[PDB]
Amino acid sequence: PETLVKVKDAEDQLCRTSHRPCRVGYIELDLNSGKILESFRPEERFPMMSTFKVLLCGAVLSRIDAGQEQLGRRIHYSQNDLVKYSPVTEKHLTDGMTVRELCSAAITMSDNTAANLLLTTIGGPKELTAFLHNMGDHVTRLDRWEPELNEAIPNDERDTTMPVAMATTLRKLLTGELLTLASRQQLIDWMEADKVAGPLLRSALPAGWFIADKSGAGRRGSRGIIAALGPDGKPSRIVVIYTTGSRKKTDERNRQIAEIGASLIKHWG
Ligand SMILES: [Zn+2]
Repeated sequence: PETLVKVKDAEDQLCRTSHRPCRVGYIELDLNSGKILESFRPEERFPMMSTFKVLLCGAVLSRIDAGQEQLGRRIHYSQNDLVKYSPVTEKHLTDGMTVRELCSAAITMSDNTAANLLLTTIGGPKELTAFLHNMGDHVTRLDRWEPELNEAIPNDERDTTMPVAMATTLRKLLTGELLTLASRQQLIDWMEADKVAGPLLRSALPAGWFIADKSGAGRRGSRGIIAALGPDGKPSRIVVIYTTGSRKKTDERNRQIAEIGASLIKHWG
């Protein structure tokens, strides 16, 4: 209960002053078994924001496994493709970027143009959704491209997941035979190399722990993170935290997620 008491306090704190739909969602799964250890609002919808980028790179790796795509395949793209927050892609207009490099940028740096270019490779948000459905996630859906997918219109289901659907999908991507081991290894390595989630779970993580994660931020207070983490330098659980609707500032939203993290670490067992 203690971490769930903390998630509820977090929600109470982030949503008291919201005067619009506002919630926090949380699940913790055992990575090996898939067992749900604890959850809060497990089947309610939250905007994915940049956490979709892990799923996207999943779809891409699936195509690589099927010999329909190559990690080394180079994409030269246009300035017209560049959208807000493109820290890596805007540096490679001349030389282009490989698929591998685009996934690295989309995951480790949350580069939006990298994500859109990867979406184009698979046929767009509806095709990502078709991929998800095909691997047993009949909940998660991507509908728009970057940046519009972050609109977070209260109770709009476009571009959303559920905590339990995301957690299970992440588990299947990282540990299933859905992907080849080579592909699963690369996916988790991109997540481990995440450079832009410092103020969330990583801020509560003891040294020596493993964490592979992907954060997201969007409109209307939306913020979240998906992670595989564990003590002694290997992952053993999946954690998914989302929130939407809060009017509190970024730093308070980050702090609340970090505190949920500090609690689940404290009560890890
Ligand atoms: Zn379906």
